[PDB]
Amino acid sequence: EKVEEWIKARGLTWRLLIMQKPTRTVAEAAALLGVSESEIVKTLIVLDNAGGVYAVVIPGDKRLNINSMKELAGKPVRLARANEVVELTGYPVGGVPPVALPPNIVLVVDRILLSRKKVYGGGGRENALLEFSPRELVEATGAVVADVSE
Repeated sequence: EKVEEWIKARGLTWRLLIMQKPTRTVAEAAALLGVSESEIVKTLIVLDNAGGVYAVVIPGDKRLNINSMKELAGKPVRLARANEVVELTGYPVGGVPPVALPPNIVLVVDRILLSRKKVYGGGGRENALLEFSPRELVEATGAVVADVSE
């Protein structure tokens, strides 16, 4: 609901696609949509050691470059554990969206995604994928573009 309401409020053309059964891996999501893993993006929650929380969107075929986030944050960082992801965002582990998150969370988008017109991220539920444009996401949120994947 929150993700759909967010899209409508910004007047964007993004859509929620529904998987009959939730996917368990990035490979499965890419295959079912007929795209590549790099087009299935994950919203990773990252925590610094002073209460800071970040949502970092990266290609599905990469992993977070921790050192890069430490440099961006300017403080020691780590990945939020699964229970922390749910607690701090209000969304399920496999459905964390890149928008409509609590306002304290800082959004970071990996620049390798910017040339892609369409990607599929967390839709707010384990079985929903958000079809969106990385550039539109950045423009709408003021997100920080960085090199945070490896």
